[PDB]
Amino acid sequence: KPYQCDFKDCERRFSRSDRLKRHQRRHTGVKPFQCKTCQRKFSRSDHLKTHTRTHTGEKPFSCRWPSCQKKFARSDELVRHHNMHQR
DNA sequence: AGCGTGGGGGT
DNA sequence: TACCCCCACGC
Ligand SMILES: [Zn+2]
Ligand SMILES: [Zn+2]
Ligand SMILES: [Zn+2]
Repeated sequence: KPYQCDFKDCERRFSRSDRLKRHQRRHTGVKPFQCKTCQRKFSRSDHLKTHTRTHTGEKPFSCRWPSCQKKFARSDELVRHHNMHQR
């Protein structure tokens, strides 16, 4: 982890320079990525992408439990739901 | 529940 | 650099 953060009081280090740069957006508040539907801005392009599904209704991630028809916008929502079917 | 927004991995 | 994500914590 040679890419250290020099912002005041921060101790984080990273293996990649792009991951240090992404991290530093927390300190500066920079939000490079904008939703073309509602104009909200986001720190990260992947989170803009999943945000956009809140407008389109697309729910790609389907429960695989027999006779359950629930679907989800994001993979981790489906992880949480599968965890629940088991208990 | 639905989703904001970190870290970490890959290509 | 640009995207593709999973995992995770939190409200
Ligand atoms: Zn920092
Ligand atoms: Zn939007
Ligand atoms: Zn289900």
